Amino acid sequence: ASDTAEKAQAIAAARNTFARDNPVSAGHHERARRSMPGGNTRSILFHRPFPLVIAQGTGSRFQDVDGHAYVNFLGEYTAGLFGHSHPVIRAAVERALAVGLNLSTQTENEALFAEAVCDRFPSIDLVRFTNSGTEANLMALATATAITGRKTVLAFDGGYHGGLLNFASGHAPTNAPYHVVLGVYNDVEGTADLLKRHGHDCAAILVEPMLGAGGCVPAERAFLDLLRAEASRCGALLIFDEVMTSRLSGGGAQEMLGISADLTTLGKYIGGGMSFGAFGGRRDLMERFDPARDGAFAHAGTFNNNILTMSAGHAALTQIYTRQAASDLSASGDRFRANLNRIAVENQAPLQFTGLGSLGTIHFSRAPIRSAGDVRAADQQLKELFFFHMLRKGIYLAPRGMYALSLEIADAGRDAFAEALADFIGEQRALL
Amino acid sequence: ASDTAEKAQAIAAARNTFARDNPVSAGHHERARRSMPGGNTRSILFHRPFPLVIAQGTGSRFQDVDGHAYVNFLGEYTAGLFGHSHPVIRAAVERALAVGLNLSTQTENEALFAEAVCDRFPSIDLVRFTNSGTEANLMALATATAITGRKTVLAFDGGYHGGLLNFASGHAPTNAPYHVVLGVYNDVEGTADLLKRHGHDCAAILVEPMLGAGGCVPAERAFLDLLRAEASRCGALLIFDEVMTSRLSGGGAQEMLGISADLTTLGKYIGGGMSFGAFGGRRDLMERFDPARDGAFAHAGTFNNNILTMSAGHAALTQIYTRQAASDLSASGDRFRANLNRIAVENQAPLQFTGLGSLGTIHFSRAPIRSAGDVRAADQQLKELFFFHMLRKGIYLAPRGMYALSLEIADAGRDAFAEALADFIGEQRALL
Ligand SMILES: *Cc1c(COP(=O)(O)O)cnc(C)c1O
Ligand SMILES: *Cc1c(COP(=O)(O)O)cnc(C)c1O
Repeated sequence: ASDTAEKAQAIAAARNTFARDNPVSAGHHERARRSMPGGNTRSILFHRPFPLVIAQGTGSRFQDVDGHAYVNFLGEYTAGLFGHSHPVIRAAVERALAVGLNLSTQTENEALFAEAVCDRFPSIDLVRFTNSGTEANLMALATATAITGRKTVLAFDGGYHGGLLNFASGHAPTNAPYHVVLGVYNDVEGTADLLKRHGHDCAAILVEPMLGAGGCVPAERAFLDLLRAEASRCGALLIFDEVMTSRLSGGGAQEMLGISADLTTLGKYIGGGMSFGAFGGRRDLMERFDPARDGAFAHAGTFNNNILTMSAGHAALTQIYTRQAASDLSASGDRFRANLNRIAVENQAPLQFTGLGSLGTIHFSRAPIRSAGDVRAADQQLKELFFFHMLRKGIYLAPRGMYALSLEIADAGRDAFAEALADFIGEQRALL
Repeated sequence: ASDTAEKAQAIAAARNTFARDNPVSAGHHERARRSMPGGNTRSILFHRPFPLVIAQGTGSRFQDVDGHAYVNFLGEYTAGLFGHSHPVIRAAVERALAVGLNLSTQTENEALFAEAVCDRFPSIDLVRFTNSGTEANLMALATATAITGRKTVLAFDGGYHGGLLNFASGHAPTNAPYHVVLGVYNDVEGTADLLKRHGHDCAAILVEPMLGAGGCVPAERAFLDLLRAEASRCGALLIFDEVMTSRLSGGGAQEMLGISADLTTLGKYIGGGMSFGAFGGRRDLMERFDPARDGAFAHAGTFNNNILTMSAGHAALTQIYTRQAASDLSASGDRFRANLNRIAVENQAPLQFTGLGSLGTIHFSRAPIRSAGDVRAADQQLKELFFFHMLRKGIYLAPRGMYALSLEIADAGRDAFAEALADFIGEQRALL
């Protein structure tokens, strides 16, 4: 996928149309720049020429400050599973307020939520709550390094484990300075080599069962089988980062695969749209945090047990996104992704959607997408054009071309997405 | 302060009375142990024989599951500034729900909140939001290490900077493996020596202007003057962890001191009781996160800009805890602490309360409390007895003897606290 002047000119024109369409968002951006770096507090939300500012949303719909309406296919990078105004989440928030905020003590609600997590995730015997997936993964590494007394962590290029463990572009100088060795996702022979070299000092292997932010790239069974066998052989803890993949069945990727990680990290939708993360796993590892134990590890955090997350999360798992709901949404998402790919094939379009269940990302290539290198080698210019095209069609998804279907997406939204994809292929024929 | 058998017997009896008083909390604990390590998800909430479970609370009051009522002097370790059911916070939550949850985009609300932070904190030119003080301090270290290209961080024994940077008991194997050198809090000559040895590779000095969790121990001006002069001299970033101290005036400890840190971390009450943290500081440091810049640092995080925190936090700073409110509460807290100390002096009690403004901790010693070593050397057995005594009197504060006055504490609560302290001194005369 080589950059062309024609594609760059098309991007320039699309950015210009977006800018002309959205002068109020542009004004907001100039003001926001005065208080936050680049008017930004979450890097992924920025895109050129400037990001949209949204005024309000209900269900699957939102409206920008210029008055334009969209269907939200982004769904908060998988956290926004309930849409913008779910009545059961609202009711949980109301119940939480009636219990009381900042009670400075435990409530029964945290235990009920923990039970709901333990009931449905087959390798989580005990769990602790954090305030983000970033904290969950940090605590999983804290656990593995403290238990094993080892320092080396095996992770994968393209892997994303939060703001301090971001390997989406390889090593980053802002990452917490764990001794991380990066392998290639899905590369069996290369990873086997790394584990022979490093296994002796390996505290943990940290891996998503599908690269999420890194392109909705499913792990192959052979790759995960290697990690499970070698973690056990060398005495490293296998950590499955299921922050995104947990939604894929009642029991996440582990239920689907019949493979158990030693620790599992969770985040995003499970707190019902409230701040949330969790790390859990084997009883004998997690019991090291029992505060009554001699030599207990400490896991602090002011908002860990906050009543809003405990209430909304329990509702999310037991009242809304039940195990059957997870199966249904994943089957719905599979049919959706298949339809998009069918549209590509029918039109001889050099593009595909990868992913699992209700999660997907477009890639402008028909080569196998198996690692971060494959994702990067696909056409990035067409990817940007696709984002702006979908916006003009009233469809909002990630700038990077990822959707994550919420429970509020229905036939009308799915049809509109499919139609807009067909229109993109037609209108951009010269560039494809 | 030496352990005696008499004091241990008194602790045994107090624990037994607590247990007899609270069989329903005891039942909850046994069940909670099945899903969370030690039935716990936040280490500080555990105490022997078991912790209370709270059923509900409004204002400054709460009720445990056995039906006992208390005045909450803990105030969520300073986060619970608004009490359990503040109507202005409720209204902000309602407004947030009307805007919409998980909108997957920026709203104007994040910019308004950032402006409110920048307006009142005199050294914060630009700010970014995180989901906890733990994340804020981690991002401050990420910033300092990435900008300077250096690895060494100077922090202080007794210092607490979140779940991955906990030095309350010195080094901990679960802390993120930053190269941290620990000094003695308030030790000018010792710290000067460390900075001569380490200043060349010092990325940052990380310090609370008052040890919070570590005993409400004010920093002396000479100590902070050393840190500011030496950070500037060697090119390390001075980071003031104001997660607790920010409440002490309109502009936190920095306004009071007339000393500016290079970066400031914030947390706890500023998000209005919602999940919250922030790091901010000098424009030229923070602009490194402008996503439009060549070589921009990334700062991710799903819930950074969540509408509940943006709304409630803006309300917290502009509608409730204004700069004048901060001055008034700190003066109120000073009068309160002075009254407690007066009661000690009047009764020849070998105890004191240290702190600033509306924050205080009891120490069973009349020696100067200037460092973590002083805190640890004070009588820990009387400290535990004090906690149980206050509970029996319907007064709830931290097991470690810390209070953090909320805006809902009034004359009745303050009088009851003072009375219960006098009663403790009288009833425990044999042990004092
Ligand atoms: C979003 C995400 C995280 C981080 O969670 P925040 O709550 O820190 O965004 C970690 N891992 C994966 C796989 C994620 O997708
Ligand atoms: C509570 C606290 C933190 C951590 O904040 P969480 O939101 O991570 O509890 C960090 N620093 C200080 C000084 C604190 O008091």
